[PDB]
Amino acid sequence: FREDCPPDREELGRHSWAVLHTLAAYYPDLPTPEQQQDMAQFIHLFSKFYPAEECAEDLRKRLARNHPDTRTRAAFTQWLCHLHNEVNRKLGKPDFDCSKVDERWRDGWKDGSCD
Amino acid sequence: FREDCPPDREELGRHSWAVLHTLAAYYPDLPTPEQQQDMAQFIHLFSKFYPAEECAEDLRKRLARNHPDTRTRAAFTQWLCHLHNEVNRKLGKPDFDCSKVDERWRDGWKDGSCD
Ligand SMILES: Cc1cc2nc3c(=O)[nH]c(=O)nc-3n(C[C@H](O)[C@H](O)[C@H](O)COP(=O)(O)OP(=O)(O)OC[C@H]3O[C@@H](n4cnc5c(N)ncnc54)[C@H](O)[C@@H]3O)c2cc1C
Ligand SMILES: Cc1cc2nc3c(=O)[nH]c(=O)nc-3n(C[C@H](O)[C@H](O)[C@H](O)COP(=O)(O)OP(=O)(O)OC[C@H]3O[C@@H](n4cnc5c(N)ncnc54)[C@H](O)[C@@H]3O)c2cc1C
Ligand code: NA
Ligand code: NA
Repeated sequence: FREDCPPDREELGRHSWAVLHTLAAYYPDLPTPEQQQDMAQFIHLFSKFYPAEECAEDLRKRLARNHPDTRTRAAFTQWLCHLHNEVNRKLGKPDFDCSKVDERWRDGWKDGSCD
Repeated sequence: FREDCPPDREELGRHSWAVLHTLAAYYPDLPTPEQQQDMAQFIHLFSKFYPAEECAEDLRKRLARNHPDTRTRAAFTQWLCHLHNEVNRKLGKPDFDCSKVDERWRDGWKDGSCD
């Protein structure tokens, strides 16, 4: 009932993916070498500080197995979608369809249901 | 009505402050020099990538005037609260009472209304 309270593991995850997917959606289609490096470092630093040491450590192992592809907006948005799907799978959640990431996180559904 | 849609400026801000205030709340009381540097860089990289170039640029100017104090959890949580209050003030919102940051973003209100 109270709005207004510290977020739990789930509520923080939901905020975090919204922040992550949204930053990804507006990342350049042709980023400079510096921007590519800055985004890889950003994702790295995010995994260092994400609290709940059960979620961050799993995440750092996952990122060690699978480095952020920050080459282009296309590559980075799909990479992040596939990353997020590994966590969905681990938690018994269904795969999100990565072809929809632009509609979900930038443009809105092509049927206009976000209008 | 649809849940489920790309976040607007306001919804993204609300997610972003929740992510920022929550990362701050669990930052060490005695962070290593490396962690202090990693958090300052984290905040910097966040302002580089925050989308909507009207909000990010204002933010980068604000951070140029006012460097993240990442010395301790106490210092960093209060600094971030004061940062957020500058944005509240700019938008005609009232000041949030920074003594409440722990209750709001870590522990819950001492009256137990988050229980
Ligand atoms: C980096 C990270 C690591 C985490 N690790 C763990 C963990 O180890 N264990 C744990 O219990 N929880 C972890 N969480 C929390 C967890 O992933 C969820 O956020 C939480 O369980 C709530 O799930 P949900 O059903 O609300 O949807 P979420 O998984 O929060 O997703 C939010 C929304 O994003 C959209 N979406 C779903 N998948 C994708 C995708 N692949 N690409 C783009 N958009 C998508 C859907 O619209 C969905 O409603 C983590 C969260 C973060 C951001
Ligand atoms: C880095 C950043 C920069 C932004 N810059 C702009 C901008 O230039 N122009 C613009 O129109 N919008 C900007 N926004 C969006 C804006 O700050 C708000 O997020 C949005 O207007 C929604 O406001 P709100 O009333 O939902 O509460 P928000 O400001 O989103 O706050 C969310 C919650 O945090 C708590 N809170 C409020 N203040 C503090 C505090 N000082 N310390 C700790 N907790 C607090 C309150 O419980 C509040 O309900 C920015 C957001 C981010 C994160
Ligand atoms: Na998930
Ligand atoms: Na604000």
